[PDB]
Amino acid sequence: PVVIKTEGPAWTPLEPKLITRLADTVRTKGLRSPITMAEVEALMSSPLLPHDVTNLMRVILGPAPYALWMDAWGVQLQTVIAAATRDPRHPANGQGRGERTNLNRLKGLADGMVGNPQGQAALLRPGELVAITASALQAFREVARLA
Ligand SMILES: [Mg+2]
Repeated sequence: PVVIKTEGPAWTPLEPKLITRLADTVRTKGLRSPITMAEVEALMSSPLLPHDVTNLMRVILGPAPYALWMDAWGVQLQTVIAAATRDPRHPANGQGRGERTNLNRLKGLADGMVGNPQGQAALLRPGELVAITASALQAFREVARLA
């Protein structure tokens, strides 16, 4: 998640305990359990960075489900990109001419974001995190749907 500090946007990791806790919930209750779904939604109630979502899912999901989540997330992000491309006023876009979002940014792969949650927090816009988070969540639901 991101919190606005004095110097600006800063990265704050999701509590390790809640992540472990959810991993247990997923393992004990299953992906299609209202308990799991509720807990995942709760953990994803605060806008997350690419770094947050991928590591969250990698940990709470098995290798196969995680591979499925990654494909689902890619599809979801692409739908966001298609919408942000068609509508300049899309919230994922910045107000400025050179501020349209792209798939690299949403995946945290753009210049200065690669493997760096601090850089992602400093570079991604609030609207991009919203899309990244909603996309990750929908991808989770898809994985649970196909479970
Ligand atoms: Mg794949």
